[PDB]
Amino acid sequence: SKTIRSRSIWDDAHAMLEKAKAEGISTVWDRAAEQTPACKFCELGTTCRNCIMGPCRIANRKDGKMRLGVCGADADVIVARNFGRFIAGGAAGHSDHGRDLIETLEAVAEGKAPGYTIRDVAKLRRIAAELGVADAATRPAHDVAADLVTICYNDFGSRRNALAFLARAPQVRRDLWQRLGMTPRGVDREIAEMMHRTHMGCDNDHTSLLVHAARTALADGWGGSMIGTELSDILFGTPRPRQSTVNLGVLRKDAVNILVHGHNPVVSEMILAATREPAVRQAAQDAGAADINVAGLCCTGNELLMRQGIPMAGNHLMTELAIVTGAADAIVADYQCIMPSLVQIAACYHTRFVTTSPKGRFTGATHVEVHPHNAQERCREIVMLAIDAYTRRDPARVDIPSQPVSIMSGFSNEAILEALGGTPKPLIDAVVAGQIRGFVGIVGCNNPKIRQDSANVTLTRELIRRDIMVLATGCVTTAAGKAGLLVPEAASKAGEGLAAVCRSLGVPPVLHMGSCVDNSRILQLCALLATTLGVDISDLPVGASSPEWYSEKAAAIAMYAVASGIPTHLGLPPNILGSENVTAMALHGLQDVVGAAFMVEPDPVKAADMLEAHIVARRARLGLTS
Amino acid sequence: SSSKTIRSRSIWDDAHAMLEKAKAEGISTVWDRAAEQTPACKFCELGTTCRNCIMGPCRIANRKDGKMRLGVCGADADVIVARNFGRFIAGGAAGHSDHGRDLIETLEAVAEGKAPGYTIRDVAKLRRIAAELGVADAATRPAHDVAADLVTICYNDFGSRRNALAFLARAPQVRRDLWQRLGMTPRGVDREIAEMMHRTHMGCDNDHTSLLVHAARTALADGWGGSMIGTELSDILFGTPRPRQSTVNLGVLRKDAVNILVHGHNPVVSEMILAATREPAVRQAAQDAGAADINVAGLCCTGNELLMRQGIPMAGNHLMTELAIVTGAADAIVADYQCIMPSLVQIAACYHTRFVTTSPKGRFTGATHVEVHPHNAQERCREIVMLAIDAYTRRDPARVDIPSQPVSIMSGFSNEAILEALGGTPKPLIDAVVAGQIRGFVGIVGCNNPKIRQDSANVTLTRELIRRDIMVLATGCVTTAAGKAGLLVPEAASKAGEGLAAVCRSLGVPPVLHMGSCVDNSRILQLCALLATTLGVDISDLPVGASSPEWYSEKAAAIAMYAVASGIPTHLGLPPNILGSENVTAMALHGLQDVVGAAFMVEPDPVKAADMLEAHIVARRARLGLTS
Ligand code: SF4
Ligand code: SF4
Ligand code: FES
Ligand SMILES: [Cl-]
Ligand SMILES: [Cl-]
Ligand SMILES: [Mg+2]
Ligand SMILES: [Mg+2]
Ligand SMILES: [Mg+2]
Ligand SMILES: [Mg+2]
Repeated sequence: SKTIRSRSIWDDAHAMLEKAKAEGISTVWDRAAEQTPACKFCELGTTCRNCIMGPCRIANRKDGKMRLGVCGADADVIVARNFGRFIAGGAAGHSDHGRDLIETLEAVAEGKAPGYTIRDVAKLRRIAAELGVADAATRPAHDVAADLVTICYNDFGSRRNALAFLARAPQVRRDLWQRLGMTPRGVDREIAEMMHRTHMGCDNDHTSLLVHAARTALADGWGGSMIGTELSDILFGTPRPRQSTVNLGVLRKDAVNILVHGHNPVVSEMILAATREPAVRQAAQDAGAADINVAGLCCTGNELLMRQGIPMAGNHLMTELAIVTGAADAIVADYQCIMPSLVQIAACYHTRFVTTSPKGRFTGATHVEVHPHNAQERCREIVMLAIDAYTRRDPARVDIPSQPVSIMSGFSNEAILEALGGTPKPLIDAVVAGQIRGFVGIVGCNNPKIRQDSANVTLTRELIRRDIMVLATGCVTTAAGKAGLLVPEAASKAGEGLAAVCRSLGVPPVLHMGSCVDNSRILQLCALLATTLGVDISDLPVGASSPEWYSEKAAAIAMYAVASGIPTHLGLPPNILGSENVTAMALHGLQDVVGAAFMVEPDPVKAADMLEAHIVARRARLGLTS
Repeated sequence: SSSKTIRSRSIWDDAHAMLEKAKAEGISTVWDRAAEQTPACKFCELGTTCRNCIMGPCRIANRKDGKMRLGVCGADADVIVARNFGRFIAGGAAGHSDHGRDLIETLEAVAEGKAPGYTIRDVAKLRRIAAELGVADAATRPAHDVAADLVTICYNDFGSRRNALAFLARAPQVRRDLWQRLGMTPRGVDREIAEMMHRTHMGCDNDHTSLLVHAARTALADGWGGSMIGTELSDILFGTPRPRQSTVNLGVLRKDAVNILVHGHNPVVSEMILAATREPAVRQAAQDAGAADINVAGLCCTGNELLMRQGIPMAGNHLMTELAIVTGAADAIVADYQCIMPSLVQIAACYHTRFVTTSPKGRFTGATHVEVHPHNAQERCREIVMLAIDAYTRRDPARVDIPSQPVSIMSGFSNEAILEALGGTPKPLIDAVVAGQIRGFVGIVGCNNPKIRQDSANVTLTRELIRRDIMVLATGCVTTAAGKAGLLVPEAASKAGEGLAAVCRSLGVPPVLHMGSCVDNSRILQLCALLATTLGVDISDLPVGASSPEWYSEKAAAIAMYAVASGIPTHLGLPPNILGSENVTAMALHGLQDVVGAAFMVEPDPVKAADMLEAHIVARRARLGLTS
């Protein structure tokens, strides 16, 4: 099928799309076609529903009519408020994630979280000391955890002048944020202030709205997400390099297949632990399975990969196709980026669709709510549901289409520094010498507007060919992994300088750094490099790219990268092109404010050209002559 | 007016006169733009459109081929509409949240000695509120120590560690128990807003019932959190309202004075503007410029506040705001945030009027920004008044048309003022309800909306209710409506039924009690909670109602939602953008009755709205066993 071929570059996606068509199962691609053409006002951002004097639409008419909303707001204000609420939704997605990790560490510190513990005590004491906990090196671990919990919760309060982890940013960058009124103060506060500013008759200046959009996103990258990453390492272990596999072939016909979907390792890590209990394994054996096979989807899959080496079944647009294999006995979901279509596709099979979060409710799902105090009991119950579902699997409808592809994961900053000998100097020396021209974080989603992973893979291949090391997070992990680029042998696909450094270190030219929350690791790495060199992040040869993004979370990441000084490419435009002034600020004006700007470019080769050009300009401003 | 169009836009002569003047001068008004935006987009109107990711944007249609039944992610009309309504409520809750937060920061600055010109105006209320919320020895410790501890309690409600907001303890136990089992208990003022934005991200909360339950939780975090903190701390800093006389309508502007209109919500600004205008050297500068004096007049909620606490006359409500500039006598607008139409900047530029912004959150392209904070407000507000005096020297006398004589009103009915008028306890009020002299109470709290002839429904409903012996509690835009109708004075007892007239005359109060700004709808919650606790019943058992006949804003929807979720039947004149989902609509109008003991009503006929509100009151009186 030419239609099926154009929807993905991967054979496992093609096979399941053929199977879905034969069974009459509609997919995300089919509904994307139904929603094309899109509403032009919605696509341009020139529409507002923020009060019932409206709703309003804006046009650029020579007769002057419909230039303003009923309240008098123009296209610049309307577009900027819509973009601000878009970013606020993304920041909120990460904020609640981080909040749940604080709650879990608190429960551990109180001794009220059976099955949870502090699995990286050394990092707990290091992070606590970094953030000002007294005597963090020597006091009892649960006391230190309690004080760290208080620091993190206070960043979710309204009394700080700056978030705790913001101290990692170089002084020049913190001074810039302070002058601009961009310093993030509270993780929830900035989100709430964005919703206030975008109410009718509050903030009606597009520049002011975009500045607070930056502040809101910064409260994610340096707050909600960074707290989420660092406490996740403390509770579940700091990632270290390890081998795994990727694609739909990680599912096993002879096993109970449990797919974890969403973002919360507080659930997926306890699901994994339940599948390892002797009586649970025995129940699977008694049902006829060879054993129990946990496989990851989305960000929670990324995190199980980073910390446990659990193979990943696929990324965003693979999620429906994973069920169509007919071998998914249960989907265990928490929250964010979980398409509700999965509930209906699971209903075409035996698959149990289990929700676990009070925030991730799906009509028709089997809800087994998980909290730290009951997770060990509840996750055992969920695995037993999966084993029962396995007994009802129809063998005539099973088709697992591929052989899994080997990958290497686990490149936390701690792992990178260890591979470098303990200091960033060997990496800095390679950048100075020109063996590594720079670094690009490729961090985006999938989007039905783009042939799945075609841009993700092409950009990754282009950058490493040009001696630009790629840091991969989120959906891009599966893309690069299936492309064979997440292994040390992929140094053969890099340019001569990057290949030599990778082979000297024994690492791939593409480093898996985790989930979308773990883009905070990229912020930490940039801050460390800038601080070591005595410059701003906006002076580093770095970039970020989201070639196939779709979510509000992805836009929030892009915004906090830009606001932190990282040039950021998007494959597709946000819904802002109805305002030339807002668009010009995003693409150009922000350069003269925060030292970086957005780029929109659907050709991944041209995107590589633009990212390299920024890196070349940054190298020149550092005076590098190589 | 002789123009049928102009007559159709408002019931008031001062609005008619300025609409004629605006048209003659080529000034476009909110009504003109409302016509340009009619007809509206059908999907936006119905709520069946989604822009929450760029897999979309999506529209939900009812087609024969079954296409466009779902968004690209698979979400149906119920989820999309519920998420849109949830973000709508969160925007309104956030409007009040930041307001309340700024009052905490101001009280903190006073407690620290870092707010020149600000004091604790009501120390007795400070000690009472602090003791109520658990401050140790609030009755005896130094006032600034007590204030610092109250500040900490309020800030903790803007944190993430509480199981329930501090003021929620005012609600009856039966209501708190119900919220707890529903998962509706508000925990943190900012937290519920942030969680709503998380739930409405693609692929998070995809159950319309869950989404509406959290919308109720988010709104409750406003009414019992952001707004109630705002009200109580505003009383502490600026005084508890007491009954007093004032005036309303565009005739409160003075041709012979420097006219300064305060607009927005923040008394932290308006009280210091007023203080600056009373300084002898500032008054002398105005007189040296040719003015008799400086004349402060209120708009919107900050006008409501200055009326309640200082008796400052109010120039008008929402749809009067553009028309106030068209008088040609507005020498300055001093704005802070919320419900300030950006059209006012352009209309001000048609005149001499200075448009001054004061909040880092309320930025308007082209405005004169003079940012106000507690530490500099005394100095900055003086600078702002001097800007107004300078603007006055540039006023064109030939373009001045102040069209009416002001109407006398009575304001200041805080709960403290009501209880004092009753002799100290609610018992005489309860006795009048039991005796059937007052059948019940309705808060009329809404906005204006160009979809409805200005104040036609506000005034008709108010008249209908008091005629039926239902006392009206008026806040927000309705204050100006009831005031211009002559209903905010004790003599208006003649317009009420026999029972309400007798009670009003025995107390010397109007049949319509002005209880303040939109933040002060928290006073109505406190009153309902007090009556329910005193009677030993739920708020859902009281003969009460709420009504927003001409609403427009997200803030107004959040107020309506927290009224419903607290057990108060709530009427809206116009539907929220939800009718594209029958299930969400049915939940709002009917299903919530069997969840929280109250529901929304949508009814554009104010007489029929009166019938529906009365029928609820009749049923609650029956459930209380009243036979009168
Ligand atoms: S806020 Fe202004 S532009 Fe938006 S819907 Fe309301 S009147 Fe229209
Ligand atoms: S969240 Fe779902 S319904 Fe909304 S725009 Fe995205 S794909 Fe469409
Ligand atoms: S659907 Fe209403 S403007 Fe796009
Ligand atoms: Cl004292
Ligand atoms: Cl509590
Ligand atoms: Mg706990
Ligand atoms: Mg500022
Ligand atoms: Mg302060
Ligand atoms: Mg619950």
